[PDB]
Amino acid sequence: MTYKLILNGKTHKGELTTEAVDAATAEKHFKQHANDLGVDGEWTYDDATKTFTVTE
Ligand SMILES: [Mg+2]
Repeated sequence: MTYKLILNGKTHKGELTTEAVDAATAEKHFKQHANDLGVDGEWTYDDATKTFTVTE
């Protein structure tokens, strides 16, 4: 399924998507992307919209 990440960081803003079998797997994909960008914040997940948010 397609999951989304809302980047709501100090310098990085925007949204990324990933393809994943489940929410836990998507979270791993998004953590890798976030780490790549140096984004380091508070994570939440909403299953109704399959959307993660990371806020710095
Ligand atoms: Mg499970």
